[PDB]
Amino acid sequence: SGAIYVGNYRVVNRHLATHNDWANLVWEDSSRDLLVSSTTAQGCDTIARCDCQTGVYYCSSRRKHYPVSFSKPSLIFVEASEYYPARYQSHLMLAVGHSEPGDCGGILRCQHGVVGIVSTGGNGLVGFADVRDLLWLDEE
Ligand SMILES: NC(=O)[C@H]1CCCN(C(=O)C2(c3ccoc3)CCC2)C1
Ligand SMILES: [Zn+2]
Repeated sequence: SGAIYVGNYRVVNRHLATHNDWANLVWEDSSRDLLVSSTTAQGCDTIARCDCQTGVYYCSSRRKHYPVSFSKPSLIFVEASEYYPARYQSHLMLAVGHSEPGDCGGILRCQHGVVGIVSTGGNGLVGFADVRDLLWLDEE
């Protein structure tokens, strides 16, 4: 579990969004596993605006932050799960690391701020849904 809190926005994994998130919806994209809902109070996370490919992520199943190298956001095939059929997930970045059911939502950060959140796992890999292209998160 986990979310990004920037301005009056809450960014979560679309497959983990609560009934309250859907009742206060701003934007969602199934192909990216992302959902953004509105908030009353202002958040303090800063979104990275960069092309960094090294950062640190939080892994809840190990209670540990890991430094990782990660690939550029791409269209990657993700196996069928209880949340989605087998499909290409877009804006996804992979790293060699630990990720198991329960780790989605963990923040990936670089020197510039928040890069994205854990969205995939298994096979000794971790996938992160990129949020650096969502420039609108910084305004309105
Ligand atoms: N974005 C998606 O389509 C994911 C939805 C949740 C499940 N997904 C995973 O990759 C798995 C996982 C491992 C660790 O966290 C999650 C489930 C076994 C691998 C796929
Ligand atoms: Zn960066």
